[PDB]
Amino acid sequence: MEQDKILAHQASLNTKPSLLPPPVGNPPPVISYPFQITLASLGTEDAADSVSIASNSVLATYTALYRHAQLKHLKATIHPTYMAPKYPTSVALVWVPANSTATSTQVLDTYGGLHFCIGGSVNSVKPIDVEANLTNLNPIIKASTTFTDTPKLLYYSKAQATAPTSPTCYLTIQGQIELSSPLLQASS
Amino acid sequence: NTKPSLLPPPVGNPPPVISYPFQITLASLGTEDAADSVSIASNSVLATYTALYRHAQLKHLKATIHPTYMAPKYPTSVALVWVPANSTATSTQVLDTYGGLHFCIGGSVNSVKPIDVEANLTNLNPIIKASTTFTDTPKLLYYSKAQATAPTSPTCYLTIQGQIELSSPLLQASS
Amino acid sequence: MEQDKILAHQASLNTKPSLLPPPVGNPPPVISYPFQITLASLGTEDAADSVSIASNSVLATYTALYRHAQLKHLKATIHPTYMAPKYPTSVALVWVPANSTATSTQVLDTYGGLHFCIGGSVNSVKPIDVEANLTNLNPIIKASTTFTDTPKLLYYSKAQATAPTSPTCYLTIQGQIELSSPLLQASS
Amino acid sequence: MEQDKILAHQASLNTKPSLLPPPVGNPPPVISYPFQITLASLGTEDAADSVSIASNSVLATYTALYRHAQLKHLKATIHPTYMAPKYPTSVALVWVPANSTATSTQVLDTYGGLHFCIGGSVNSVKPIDVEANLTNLNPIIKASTTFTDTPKLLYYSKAQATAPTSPTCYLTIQGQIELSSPLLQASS
Amino acid sequence: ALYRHAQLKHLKATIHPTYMAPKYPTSVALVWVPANSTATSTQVLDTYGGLHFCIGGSVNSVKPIDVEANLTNLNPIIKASTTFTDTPKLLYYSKAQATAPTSPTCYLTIQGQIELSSPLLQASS
RNA sequence: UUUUUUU
RNA sequence: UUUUUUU
RNA sequence: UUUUUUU
RNA sequence: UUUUUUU
Repeated sequence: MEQDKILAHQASLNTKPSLLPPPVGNPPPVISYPFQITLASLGTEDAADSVSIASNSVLATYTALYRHAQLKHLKATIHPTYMAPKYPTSVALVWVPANSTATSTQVLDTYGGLHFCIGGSVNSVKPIDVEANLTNLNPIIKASTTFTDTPKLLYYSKAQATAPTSPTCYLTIQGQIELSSPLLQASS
Repeated sequence: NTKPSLLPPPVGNPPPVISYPFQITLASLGTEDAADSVSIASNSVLATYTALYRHAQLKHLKATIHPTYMAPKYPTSVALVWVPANSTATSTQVLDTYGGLHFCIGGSVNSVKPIDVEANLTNLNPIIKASTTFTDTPKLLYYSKAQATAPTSPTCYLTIQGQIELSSPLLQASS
Repeated sequence: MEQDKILAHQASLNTKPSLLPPPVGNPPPVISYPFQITLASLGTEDAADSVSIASNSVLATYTALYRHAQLKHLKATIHPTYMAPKYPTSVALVWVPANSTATSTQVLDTYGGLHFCIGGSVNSVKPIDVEANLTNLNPIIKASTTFTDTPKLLYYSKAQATAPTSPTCYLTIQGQIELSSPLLQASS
Repeated sequence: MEQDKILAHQASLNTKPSLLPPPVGNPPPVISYPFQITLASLGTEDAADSVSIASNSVLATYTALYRHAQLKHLKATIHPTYMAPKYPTSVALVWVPANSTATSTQVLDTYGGLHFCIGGSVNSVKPIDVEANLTNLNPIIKASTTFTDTPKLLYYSKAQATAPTSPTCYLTIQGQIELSSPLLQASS
Repeated sequence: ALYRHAQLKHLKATIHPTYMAPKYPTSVALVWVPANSTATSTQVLDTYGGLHFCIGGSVNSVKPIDVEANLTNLNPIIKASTTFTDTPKLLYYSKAQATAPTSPTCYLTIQGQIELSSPLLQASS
């Protein structure tokens, strides 16, 4: 009962993959820094964008001094303004890993995508919070290694045809970022 | 300082894992000389299966040479070796690489049985998709020399087969 | 007693980040190899460059054979020549992580940056060393992935208006690199 | 801390899916019947086909008298003939569930696909068996219910340009089928 | 600016010579004193720890000259809930050649490490 | 096969 | 609210 | 909501 | 071989 296959063996050796060795040399001191950044003023014209938290100019002014930066908490917030009652505005948003191929115009076609109606007399003008789940999305936005699954926020907003001249709401992100390992930069 | 980067602790239950099988024909050999290098992690076919997930790891992986009805009359040489993708060895240096194999397919007795060459996934990085990009994933180098007066049909086929473990859905749109 | 905010929940699922599986078997042996590489001949004309240690052609001839390379010690040295005393040369240098945005003209605005006067009369003594602090720079220049903060050397040099035809000094780097896990290469 | 969603409930009732109730009325007698069917005579011209075991005319002459038919064992066999030594022939085949979209020309692009070289002086003219895995493929080719994953055999064969006039090999399938539950048919 | 508490861990002044120092020797004198000291730049040598150097001229091109600040004689806390009177103050005096160069003969810098804590709310604009 | 990796 | 301070 | 399924 | 009989 012979088999119809010949097995050829490629000689092996002891060679393995590797990353970063352990700290055991005094785990570096970590500081936590708070932030609130206004990403957009909506309601005067349609708008749509994708914000990669790890590439954000403003947040980068804090992480530029360190080699490691990890989000402790993160959320987006929509704050209705004095123009929301008379000019209802649509705002849709969803949080996805940065390597997702989803675009701002496909929020409702993405699992978890939300769409809100801001303003409208009968409506409520209470602000809305949408937390980013840092157990699904990778919170390490800066490290020795480059990660591809950090938080990316997608948002779309539709304004009234006959729009106001002042925004109906502000979209901001807020959280705290753990910083460590000074990265030598110039002071000039 | 000295704080490069590791991961935060797995919160709860680890995500479910599924295995998807595959077999791909890389080349039809014996009608003309051939030589190529195939980086598994960059393969178009595999990419369609991993596109929906965040983590993809090879479970088993091997190359197989399948002699055809033209091998008996047209002996063909096939050489191949598995190396990490960052190796700079080229397809024409298989026998100058530790573990490189060169086979004679057809013409002589017993030379028409198919041949398997497993990739050692403890010597090559099996993770082809994760939170970061790796540089040492499997790369197959192959070289083939055909008879001067070659046939019009291939003397053998080179395929690779295995299974990929997929996990952690990557949010995408339905559109 | 009533809060002024609305919480919206983005539907979640079990999806986590990931890297390398646990290390299986015996770890491979490590060896340290000493080296000294000449990076530049200075003094015949103004010069300024930035050298990324991880992508240096010469050092790569040592790391080409392995998968993991880690610096144990690393320093830069300025060796003066017999032409330095007649043609004093300014040489300034600093070590920074590769992802630092500092430039050769900002050495003195960067921690650890030094500006020297080579020759002129003096500064012919036991060549000047400028050690790299491996706790502020990632010493691993080769592994399963590429790192962003490996050593980068910045240097700036000003030569005399009426310059010599032979260099007034040489800039080299010296150190020891730990190598492990052979990488299959051809022996041709 | 109010939520931004209203939950509406659709009234339910006790309604469930269902199939076939248990036997408890005397499990029907089962008989096992053997078969060997020649599917093709290869080597005189290229050939390619897909054979759905549940639709096979010949096997159906046995199952036509019953309501339930289940394969106990099943395999394909290639038997080289007196013309194989001088006329090497290629035969490729693979077993897949009937609902697979794979076609006869894609055997080697399907997990498990095999390709053999039959004949050739230096070769062997020993017959070859390729068992169908009845734990992966659904063995019930006939029942009260129609199943979509029963065994389907795909095969491709390439013959010599200057071919023989008699086949170089025969492809057959053989096994045993468990039959039960007489299905009333006419005897005329 | 981003924090409420700042304390110096190490602090020093350094004089880095340039290629012009050897042809144009420069006198440089410096001393560290608490901010509430009444000493002036012309009294460096009459103050404890004050040093007067000759930069270039031929020599003094070696590994830049450091002058460490003693944090037990100077208050290292430069930022807290209140303002302090004795934080570090650096005094320096320099005499150049009568016929001076058009490029500097040396640079004076300060280097150190500062301990920061208690974030201070600032705008991110 | 140009077999000494998986402790 | 743009909620992770009061051990 | 036009809530009486998940024993 | 087209191997599932000899409990």
